Amino acid sequence: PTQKKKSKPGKRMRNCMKIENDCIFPVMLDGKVNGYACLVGDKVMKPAHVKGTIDNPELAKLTFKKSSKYDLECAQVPVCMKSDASKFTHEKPEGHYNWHHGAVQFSNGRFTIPTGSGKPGDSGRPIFDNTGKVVAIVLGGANEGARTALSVVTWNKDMVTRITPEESVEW
Amino acid sequence: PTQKKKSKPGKRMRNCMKIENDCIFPVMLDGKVNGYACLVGDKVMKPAHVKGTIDNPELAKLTFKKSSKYDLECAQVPVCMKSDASKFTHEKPEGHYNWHHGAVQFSNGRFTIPTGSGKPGDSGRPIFDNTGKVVAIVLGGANEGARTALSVVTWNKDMVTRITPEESVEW
Repeated sequence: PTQKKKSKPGKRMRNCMKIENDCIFPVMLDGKVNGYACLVGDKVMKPAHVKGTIDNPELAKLTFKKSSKYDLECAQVPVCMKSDASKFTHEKPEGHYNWHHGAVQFSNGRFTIPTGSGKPGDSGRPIFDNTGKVVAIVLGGANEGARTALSVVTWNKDMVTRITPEESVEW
Repeated sequence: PTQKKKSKPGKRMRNCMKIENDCIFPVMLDGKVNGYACLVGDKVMKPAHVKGTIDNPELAKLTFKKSSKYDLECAQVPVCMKSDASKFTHEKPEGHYNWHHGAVQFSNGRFTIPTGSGKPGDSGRPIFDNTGKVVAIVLGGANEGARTALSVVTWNKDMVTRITPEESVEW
């Protein structure tokens, strides 16, 4: 083409370029990482497949009010804690292309990655935008032999939590 | 001889430490290491100075039913795990020349090693063969003068409980 300015990166010597979250916290049961937690929205949309493994005991006892008609926990936590985790949600932008892997399409009410990318121990990872807003949580999936369908709880601006496939397993 | 005229070819890392192969796991009682466990037999035989056994957090909670009359434990874990532990016993093969340090001397019908057992937790170290198979558990010892003769409980085909050289010193 013809270029009359340069404003692309191209003057950097940077050690890091890492986007994948590290604002997460592993959560223990029998000394094994049985999931990954973070504190995303105004009332915290996490424990839902990672409520059976607990978080920490001190935390477990305070938080837990739930809607077990959805098998979801919600209840706010201090603003200081949320600052040192993930950020709140209040919308659904489609900036998400990161979760673990390089492309989750949202179409037809299911998040899909290619088949055989999805495997166990990927349960609890958030699907994150570029700003770190979590629009949906991976609870499990099923190999469909073309795609891997992902199971999620959501909380957006239209919600509809527990938007899941009808032949998914909870790993 | 048939096959190679050397045991093994050039490697920078040996599969073994010398001839021993470590696989032992510490077992706690009031914060202190009063033994080691590593699953021997048919219904499991370690405690003789300990109560409670730790080889994995998942296993410990699952296993514990007991017959408190010698301190006998009952339970059997998955076969994958069991292989990696110690081998069963009912019979006496000859090979025992390790329990800790691999130069255990056979003299006067007894196995003795030089001092170096005066630290706690030499009351539940196993006596394993050259490759390994545990017929018996080191219960204690007695100093002959600068050396330690060993007291043992066994479950081979020679029976006898509480083999004393002089007395049985539990550290």
